[PDB]
Amino acid sequence: ILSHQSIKNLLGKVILNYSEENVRENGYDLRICGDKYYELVQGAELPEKKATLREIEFKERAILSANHTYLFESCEEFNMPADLAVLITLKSTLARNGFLAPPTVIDAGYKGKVNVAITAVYNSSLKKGMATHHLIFLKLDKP
Amino acid sequence: ILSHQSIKNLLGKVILNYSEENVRENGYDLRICGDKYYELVQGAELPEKKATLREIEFKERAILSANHTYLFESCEEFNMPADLAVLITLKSTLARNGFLAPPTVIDAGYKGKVNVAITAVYNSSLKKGMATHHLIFLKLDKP
Amino acid sequence: ILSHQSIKNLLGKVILNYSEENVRENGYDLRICGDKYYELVQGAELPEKKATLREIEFKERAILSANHTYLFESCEEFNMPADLAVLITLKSTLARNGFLAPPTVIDAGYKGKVNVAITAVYNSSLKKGMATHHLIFLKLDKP
Repeated sequence: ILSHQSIKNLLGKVILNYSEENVRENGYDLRICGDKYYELVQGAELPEKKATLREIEFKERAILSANHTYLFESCEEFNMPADLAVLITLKSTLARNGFLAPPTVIDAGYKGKVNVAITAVYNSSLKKGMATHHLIFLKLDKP
Repeated sequence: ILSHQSIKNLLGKVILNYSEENVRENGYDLRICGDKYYELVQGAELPEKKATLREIEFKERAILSANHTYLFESCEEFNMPADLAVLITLKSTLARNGFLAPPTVIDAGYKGKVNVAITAVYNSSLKKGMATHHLIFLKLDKP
Repeated sequence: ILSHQSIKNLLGKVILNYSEENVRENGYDLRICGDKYYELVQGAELPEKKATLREIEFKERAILSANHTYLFESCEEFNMPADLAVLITLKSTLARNGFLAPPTVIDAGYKGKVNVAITAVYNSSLKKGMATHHLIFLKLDKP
């Protein structure tokens, strides 16, 4: 796992559209952005049928209804080298305040922004541009 | 974490009943199989009382009700060395399509198939034999 | 990640108020304890407004209502070094028995007990002092 300093060298290269203060002791705190966010409104029948999304204008605050999953576009764009992978964990503040999210991975070689799924246990809200996820960088044994 | 190459040499030895296609850039995608799957219908009173399960025939597609947790047996059987461990994360497609799952680990020394717990946020379904989880291989500092 | 023996050497200094039996093959099993636990009753409006908590006496068992998130104080107190971090995952028994928890991390330098959030999918209960989470220790590339 990469330390605060090692992650700092990734800014502008591996992690684009970053925020310096978001580089933590041992990870980077991903933020949610975008002109819009999405609310899943009808279940998926995988793998053939994806869930039905309701598009919502992401103004200053995203309003979430209890028992619904929402998709957010990350502020950050990623350019993963075949040498690194990232474990996406949830920021503790979100976990302790009633938000759910499963663990997922940004695989080596991945390019682009990432869309994260946050499920609201209660009617609640998340501020646009706030940090929601704690990224842990893992190095592959072989590229 | 083991790369695609390292995981490939695990097939037939550490990962049985596998699919060569499921070996990813830095992980193996576990699949759900079995003649049956289970639905939790009554809550647990841990550790003394486990949750009450309803057994359901796993035909070709497993139907899930919103706000219920389901147990699926993996197609893959594991034979973990005292030198390796596995972090079970959720496949992104499942996360983004309204399925929840907590992070868990297959510890060194573990033998057998794994029963994974997927919680449905919406009435939905998952195809029998489809990939649902993204396995990351962790090597112990000492066997 | 750190192995069983490596975790034993952390008892008394990195992991306080521990239980020897809770040291596993490749992790430490955190326990829930404390005079009381908390039920989230009203959603959060992050980051400005945290979720509204209801304080509940934690006697011998913690009774949880379906679709509610609860905060538990860990028995264990941590004193993380500058080159060690912990990935908090859920014990498989809790996952398979209908309890949800998102992945979170105890960062290098962190000092104190941790409050974990468990979301109940069903009306259920958890015994005071029982193991709920499986801690995986990660070493930083640089302190």
